[PDB]
Amino acid sequence: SISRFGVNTENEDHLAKELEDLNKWGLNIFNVAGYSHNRPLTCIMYAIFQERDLLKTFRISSDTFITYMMTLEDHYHSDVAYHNSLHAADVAQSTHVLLSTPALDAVFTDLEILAAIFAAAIHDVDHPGVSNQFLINTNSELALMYNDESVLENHHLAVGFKLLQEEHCDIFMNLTKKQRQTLRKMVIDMVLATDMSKHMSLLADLKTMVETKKVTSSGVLLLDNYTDRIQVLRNMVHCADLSNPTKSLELYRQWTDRIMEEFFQQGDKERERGMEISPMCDKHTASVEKSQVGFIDYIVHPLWETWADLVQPDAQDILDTLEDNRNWYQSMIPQAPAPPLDEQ
Ligand SMILES: COc1ccc([C@@H]2CNC(=O)C2)cc1OC1CCCC1
Ligand SMILES: [As]
Ligand SMILES: [Mn+2]
Ligand SMILES: [Zn+2]
Repeated sequence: SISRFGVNTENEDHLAKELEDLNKWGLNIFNVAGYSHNRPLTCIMYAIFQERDLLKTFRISSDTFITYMMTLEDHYHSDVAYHNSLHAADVAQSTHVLLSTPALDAVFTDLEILAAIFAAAIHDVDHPGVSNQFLINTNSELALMYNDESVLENHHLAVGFKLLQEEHCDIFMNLTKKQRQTLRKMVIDMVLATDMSKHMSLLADLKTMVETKKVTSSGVLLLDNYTDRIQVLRNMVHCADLSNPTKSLELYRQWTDRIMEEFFQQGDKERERGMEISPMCDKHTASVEKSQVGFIDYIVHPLWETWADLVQPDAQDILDTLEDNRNWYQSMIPQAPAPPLDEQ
């Protein structure tokens, strides 16, 4: 319902144009935020759920869905540069596209689809804009409560599920106990897997799964066991979370400006509190370009190359864009006299 969004017909028309790319990697979530009074997570999630008929399938009224999403979105910190609702909306939409990749057609159940998109939406809720290590070093009550393990990730899950209890917010009210327990188990698994400290582990397990891929005649992956399905799902959400470098440079650059701004803000807090400044959190000694190239070579590319192998050739374009953006940042590093603007 558009009136909940407070959007007039003029901006609704603008939104309709942007949403033409709802099922595409090229969607511009920044534009979506701009035409939705900065409620991109709720807008894109409502769009996704309408698109996939999830509201009908799981009997979620639009009232309950929008009330919960608007409540959840409000728990993302708009003053945090990167980990705000715009990033969550981006991850949810990116996950929405990955679920529809050809190679995974008809592989997942509706509940698993609901679980992955929901996980993407709540995966960074109430993020304070500082790392787990910062919370641990300041003796944060949050770190004490979670025993320094996946502190924020555990917190994101607790908040996401806890908000279901506010007035008219239980979007899972009509799922059976069994369905809720299974969805909850999957969501917890997917959000916990977003902890970067688990990256190498997730990657190894993904590669070791691709080595024994069981594909059908049509080239459609075959995943009969739950264990394999949830491993593909946690890696999928993890890929969406690290999809910024795979988007058009216009979007990627905005994501880079934001993550750097957030790191610098943490660096400011560390300085303010008499703490040593963390790596890449000092604006005066930061190497944005170099950091992005390293980030891609050592983390993003290794991950996407493996995913693209699992769903080949679905992710070829994404792989090309990534490498294209990687080289752009490479030649952008101060002091690089090799076609300084787009390649080797
Ligand atoms: C656009 O870049 C980046 C985008 C996203 C992230 C993190 C991954 N998971 C998150 O939720 C935040 C790091 C980035 O860059 C790194 C390399 C240099 C700074 C940190
Ligand atoms: As909308
Ligand atoms: Mn995170
Ligand atoms: Zn995230």
